Amino acid sequence: DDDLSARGSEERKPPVVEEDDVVGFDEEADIVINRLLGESNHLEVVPVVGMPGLGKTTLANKIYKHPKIGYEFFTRIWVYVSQSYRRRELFLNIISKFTRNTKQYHGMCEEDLADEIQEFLGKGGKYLVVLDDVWSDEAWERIKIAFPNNNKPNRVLLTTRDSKVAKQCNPIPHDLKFLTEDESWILLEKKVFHKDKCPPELVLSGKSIAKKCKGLPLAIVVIAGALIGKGKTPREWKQVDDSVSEHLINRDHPENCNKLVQMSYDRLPYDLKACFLYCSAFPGGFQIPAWKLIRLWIAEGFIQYKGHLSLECKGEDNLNDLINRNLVMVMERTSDGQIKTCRLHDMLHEFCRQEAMKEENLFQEIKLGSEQYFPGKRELSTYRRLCIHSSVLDFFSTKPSAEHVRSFLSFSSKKIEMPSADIPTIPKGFPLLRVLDVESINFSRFSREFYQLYHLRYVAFSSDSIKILPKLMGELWNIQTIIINTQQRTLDIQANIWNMERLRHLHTNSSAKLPVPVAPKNSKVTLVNQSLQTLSTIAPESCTEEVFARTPNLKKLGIRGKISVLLDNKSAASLKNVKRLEYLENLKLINDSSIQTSKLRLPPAYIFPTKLRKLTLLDTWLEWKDMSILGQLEHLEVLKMKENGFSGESWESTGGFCSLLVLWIERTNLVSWKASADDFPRLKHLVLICCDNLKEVPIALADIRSFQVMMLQNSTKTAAISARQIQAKKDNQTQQGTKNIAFKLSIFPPDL
Amino acid sequence: DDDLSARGSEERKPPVVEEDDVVGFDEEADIVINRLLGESNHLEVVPVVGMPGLGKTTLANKIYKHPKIGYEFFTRIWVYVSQSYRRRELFLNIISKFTRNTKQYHGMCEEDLADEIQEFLGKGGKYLVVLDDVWSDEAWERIKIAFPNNNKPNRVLLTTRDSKVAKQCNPIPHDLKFLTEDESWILLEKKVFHKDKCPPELVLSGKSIAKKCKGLPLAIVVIAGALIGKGKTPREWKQVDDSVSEHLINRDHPENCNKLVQMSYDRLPYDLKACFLYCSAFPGGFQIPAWKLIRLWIAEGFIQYKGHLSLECKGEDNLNDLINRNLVMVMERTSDGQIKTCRLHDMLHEFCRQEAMKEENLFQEIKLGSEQYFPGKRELSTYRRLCIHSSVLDFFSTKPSAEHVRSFLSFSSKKIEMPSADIPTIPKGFPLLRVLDVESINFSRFSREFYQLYHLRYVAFSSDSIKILPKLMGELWNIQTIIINTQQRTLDIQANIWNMERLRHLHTNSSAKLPVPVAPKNSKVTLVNQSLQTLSTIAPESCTEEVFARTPNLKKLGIRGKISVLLDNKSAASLKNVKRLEYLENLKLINDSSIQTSKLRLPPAYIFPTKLRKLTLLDTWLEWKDMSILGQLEHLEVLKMKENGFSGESWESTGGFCSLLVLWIERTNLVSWKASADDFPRLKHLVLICCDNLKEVPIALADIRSFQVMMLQNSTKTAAISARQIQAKKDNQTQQGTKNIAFKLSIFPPDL
Ligand SMILES: O=P(O)(O)O[C@H]1[C@@H](OP(=O)(O)O)[C@@H](OP(=O)(O)O)[C@@H](OP(=O)(O)O)[C@@H](OP(=O)(O)O)[C@@H]1OP(=O)(O)O
Ligand SMILES: O=P(O)(O)O[C@H]1[C@H](OP(=O)(O)O)[C@H](OP(=O)(O)O)[C@@H](OP(=O)(O)O)[C@@H](OP(=O)(O)O)[C@H]1OP(=O)(O)O
Ligand SMILES: Nc1ncnc2c1ncn2[C@@H]1O[C@H](COP(=O)(O)OP(=O)(O)O)[C@@H](O)[C@H]1O
Ligand SMILES: Nc1ncnc2c1ncn2[C@@H]1O[C@H](COP(=O)(O)OP(=O)(O)O)[C@@H](O)[C@H]1O
Repeated sequence: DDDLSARGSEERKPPVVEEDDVVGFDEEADIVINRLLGESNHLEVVPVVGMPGLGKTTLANKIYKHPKIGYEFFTRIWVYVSQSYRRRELFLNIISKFTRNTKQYHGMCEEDLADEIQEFLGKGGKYLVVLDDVWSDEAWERIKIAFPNNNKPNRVLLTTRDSKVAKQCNPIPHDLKFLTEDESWILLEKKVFHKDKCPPELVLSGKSIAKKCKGLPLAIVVIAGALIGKGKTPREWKQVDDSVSEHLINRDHPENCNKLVQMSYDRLPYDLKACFLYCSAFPGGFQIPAWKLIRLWIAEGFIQYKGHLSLECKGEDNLNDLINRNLVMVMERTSDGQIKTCRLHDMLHEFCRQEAMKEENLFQEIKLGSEQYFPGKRELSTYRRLCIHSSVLDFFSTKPSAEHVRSFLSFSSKKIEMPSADIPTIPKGFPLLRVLDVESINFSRFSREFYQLYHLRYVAFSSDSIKILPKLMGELWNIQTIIINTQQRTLDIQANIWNMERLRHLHTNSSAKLPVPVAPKNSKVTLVNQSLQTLSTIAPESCTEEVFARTPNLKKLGIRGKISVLLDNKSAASLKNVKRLEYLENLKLINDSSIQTSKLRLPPAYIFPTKLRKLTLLDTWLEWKDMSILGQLEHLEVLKMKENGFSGESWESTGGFCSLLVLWIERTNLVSWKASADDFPRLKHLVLICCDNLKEVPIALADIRSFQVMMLQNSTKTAAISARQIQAKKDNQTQQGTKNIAFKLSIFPPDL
Repeated sequence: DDDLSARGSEERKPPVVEEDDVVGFDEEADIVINRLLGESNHLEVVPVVGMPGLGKTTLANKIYKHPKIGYEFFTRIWVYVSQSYRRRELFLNIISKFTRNTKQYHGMCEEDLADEIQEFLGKGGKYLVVLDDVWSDEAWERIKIAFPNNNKPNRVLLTTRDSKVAKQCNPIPHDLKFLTEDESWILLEKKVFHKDKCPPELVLSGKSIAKKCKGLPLAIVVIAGALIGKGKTPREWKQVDDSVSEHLINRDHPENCNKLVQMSYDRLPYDLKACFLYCSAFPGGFQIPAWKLIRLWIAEGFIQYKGHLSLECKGEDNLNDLINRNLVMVMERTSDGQIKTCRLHDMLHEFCRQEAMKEENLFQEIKLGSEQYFPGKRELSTYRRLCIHSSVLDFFSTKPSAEHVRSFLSFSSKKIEMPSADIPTIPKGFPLLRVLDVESINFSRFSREFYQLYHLRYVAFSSDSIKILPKLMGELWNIQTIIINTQQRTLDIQANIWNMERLRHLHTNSSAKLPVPVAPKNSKVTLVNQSLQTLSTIAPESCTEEVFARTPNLKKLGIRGKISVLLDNKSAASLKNVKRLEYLENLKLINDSSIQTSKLRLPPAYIFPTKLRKLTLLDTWLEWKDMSILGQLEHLEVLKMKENGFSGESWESTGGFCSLLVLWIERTNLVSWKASADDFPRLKHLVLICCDNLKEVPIALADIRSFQVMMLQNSTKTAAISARQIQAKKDNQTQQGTKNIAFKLSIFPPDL
């Protein structure tokens, strides 16, 4: 008899980078910048202090990516220090950012670990460090031992939310400023309407809203998301106005922000409402892989197929919507421009964890204080999903048991070996499992009970010693996604992939030798699966036309092993088979052999599928003359070569890359590059890493409109000079009135 | 120019059980026993409360062994609950009391583990359980889940030092009373003069001393220890009295007791002073094995060659003196009467640990509060010895590094597996290690660096998968003691045991096949070691005249494998070879085979060594006639058969066991035994386990004067009736007044 919100559903559009500028934060950035290099030849910290959600990390990032900072300091490191940081991993990451080899530093202790960072940071010159979210003095005191004072100016900028810690760091703390009402309205309007200005009738309500928030940017962001969610009518704006007035009666108290979030969370469609709380199953501050979160959504059953739109495409669309609402923060992006990593804001993570734990009983995490004890069987029976990120081996020593647990997730930081006597603890404890993400857990083997988990839907695991997948592994029919990581070079699959009815993905690091696909003699059914979309690394010998036949809709492919077999005339038909797969859009060719036993030549262009959009090559040692073949591809859009992908000293672009957007060349011995503006009409991003041997970059690239961003790392001085000429040329073109997209140039070593 | 305490050193004599009776505590014992059957068909607790060292444990143990308690309750369990108790091990031990095989319980959870105990006590009926040293209320609440409230008259008796927990467990705690002045004097006299009476001259002094102890038995006993250390002269007693009055002005301060202990510690000779404090390296409340502790003293170098006594004998004498002074209390004793296990009292343990860690810097213990962090490299550099009993894997993940560490020992009840990545951590850290006890830690392998560490002197370790000892393991020249535990049935020694000159004792839990002794071709030196004292479990095939020739100082020999190979005279002469050992006290034979493929016959008497005093047979399945040969042996004093070592339905006593003092028979098929008093003149203790078939026990054995203690477990009711007839004859002896120690008969089931 009663119904509300009766309306149709419209389209939601892609999340292109926007509002890259920070509103009004530049003055604070400049005042902070002034205190940098205040006293040469000394190490000092610059505290930044304020309440959560105010914009401290936005300022820190704006400074860290400022031009003057990059020019002044050759070395710069960004490190995250959470509430629950760990020092050894932090030092490993710091050392890794500089070093190239991982083995040397692993056997060392944290003090000898700090000494290497000391020398590394000291040698170059001036260095600027950034510390995010430091909670206690002891954290800073323990961390700082790594930072050396090498008689030259070196600075560190740290952000914290408590006044006492900042007092201890420096006698005088820097205190951030709340936005003025005009700035509040400007930010709200820019976020809600993007380029377009606010309609006159909506202006009066928008001004009142901006004013209530009090100038805390996070509240303005959340309210803007809610406003775009609702739709634009004067009545709707009045309706949001009345509520925001109530919520913003007290502006400084914490819970108010939570209430605002609740508002934004209420309007969310019920499909996205579970996806949004699921993101908070991960640890606070964790960087979520986009593909792994979207796959964990389909297996949970949060995503429901509705017509033609694919489950994975739909899930990516959901993530784009969540980002657009400003609920999810986009940490990184791919070369394609698509999202790569994401995380939730601290306050939003708290809200989501509390809601999912208490109101909805979606999952529970087992976090133990020292006095506390691990729960017993009775309580665990009530749980539906588990999540253990802290000590889990101690949890499994208890020999837990729970029949009503369907999922288990463990996003540990380290990798933990499972004792041989505890391997059966997982299956026997949880025989009704649906998802099992234990990649941070290393399995020496699998007990027999792993093959009776008939309800398993997604599995990800890591095993150092695994070399053979038993036939029994193919018994389970429910699994839709599998991800495998193994240190062993060769993986032999004995489970029959083709009978498996559900799997929509397969992904491995090692090479995979598929069992030959044979139709049963007595069965009418044919083992063709429409659901499969990838085989990340199949062995070259397994690229037989039958195997390609079994996979109709693979939207991606990848081969690891010897590329010569497919390139060789005897087995050239093997590579020619790739023409069969129509859907292909992403092809990766990795080579592991370290001996250049012969030269390699690409077969003609028509062999490659028509849609191929992204291509990556590693250690193939191909001649730069073959680039014409890859140019003949009409759709190919991102091209990456790494670890000497193309070998040769002279390359002359011959055109063909009509629809290309990104070039990525890494660790090649090219010396002379020749090209014209018509070679790459549509290039946007250009990456050149460790090209220690190339004399010059074609100035013709300066004449191309799509060319937006350029990056050079560990390159020759002449290359940097040519890049600086290109920058000047594009600045002149933009100054000449042409509607040319803005040009940015970064040289990783600024002195090049 | 100044000297003091000039005197000669006199003998110290063995610590035989003495003052088994407790002074003036029978009142509380009968009060607690008066709570017996207070309200039938219900579960309740009896709290005992006081200050540390008052006598709560003594009173509880006196009640537990009381005849009335044993009669009323068939099932009785001792349980120790320290401050650092863990629930899971407690349940397993409780179940181990009832059932022989506990493998089914290992895969279970703690709640089902409690259910099994509850069913077991349901079978039992009336039951009294004792809990010692309960610190917190939550401890009692968590533990009590195991005890079934099945509407039976069952009791819990809990001892605690805190009033709050006692009152919460029961609103009427039993407040223990302080010993009176007369009882104080009598207790002091007993502890000092044992069965001898106090000389009149000292009497007054002792009385004063007793009155100054305030009725705290711990103070009285430690003071008696100090007095026995000083001597028995009036000046010594007066000095002790003055010092006691000096150090015990106050009452409620626990540190006063510590001061008293300090007074005893100062007089202890400098040699014993290292031991006394070393004993505290073990975890608080740990049940220290005697052989392990003594050999640790040997390896560390505290026990140095002085005189002619073997190092092991000197260590055993040291432990006996420590016990005599009442610093170390005796937990268990062997059948022959030697000490088996020991521990240190809580207050004395605290005193020793504080002194060792703070003043002498003998070692350091790493116990971490949750907020706390594991020490850094600088701090660890100043440590000479380490001991980790808490989480050690977390410590090793930090990759510690200290070059001045000479010992690393970790004692625990639960074994832990070492990750492969962590395996190299120990060797790199301690290239100068003098001793290593990682028996709780389990190694699948050892890193190559492990076999290089030449400083090691004692090694104890456990490995589940080890099957072969590599030749490199023989390189290490310093090791004096080795102890190995392996689950594998067969151990292959490839290190040249004879080349190694340092080793004094080798002990194993699995058959070891010795590399055949080879005399070096080019070396004048003979590979004969006088230091070696035993090979606990060698393979039968290893028994050879040459191997025995190598070792002339073996007091103990034990063999595990096929006994038939040696026993047959046609092939080889191994059991004839064992004759060539001048002095062999302990000989053990264990048969792996479960089939009587060949009947086994004992070689003649002249083959056995002259002095054999302890002999153990397991599954040998010899015939009762062969008893005569064992009877022909002259000096035999302890004899044990277990697991059907001697099988047959009829045994007629030949006689001649002139010197036998103890006879242990377990798992025998005998039904009838004929004996006369002259057959076993010197019997002291007789033990019968799980003899569900024997018809009767001989009446003549009751005529043996030396016969003191006899116990029957899981025996026939008719056997128990004959045993009660023997006990009635012993009561008749007591009525007569024969100068034979009073005889007590204990049966595991009272109803038998
Ligand atoms: O799948 P692609 O379109 O080919 O992108 C790949 C992929 O990352 P994403 O799937 O998240 O985009 C790689 O990871 P995997 O496919 O193996 O899982 C990743 O790293 P690896 O090639 O080492 O595996 C690589 O990034 P990078 O070039 O830094 O190595 C690159 O992602 P990007 O296009 O963002 O670089
Ligand atoms: O050495 P003890 O402390 O006296 O223990 C002895 C025996 O040793 P002995 O034959 O030298 O007396 C065994 O101890 P170890 O040989 O391993 O050192 C052990 O028997 P198992 O090792 O075969 O189990 C044990 O057995 P239990 O205590 O169960 O009777 C037995 O104890 P007793 O001292 O009472 O004879
Ligand atoms: N001046 C601003 N303009 C645009 N967005 C802002 C501004 N200040 C803050 N934000 C947004 O508010 C959110 C929370 O701010 P954040 O950077 O986390 O500050 P803090 O770390 O101090 O809470 C961020 O996602 C950021 O995008
Ligand atoms: N009547 C007695 N009361 C208490 N302790 C006694 C008595 N007689 C001897 N002792 C000594 O007390 C020691 C153990 O008891 P103690 O630790 O003092 O009490 P509790 O363990 O209950 O605190 C034994 O070594 C024993 O020698």
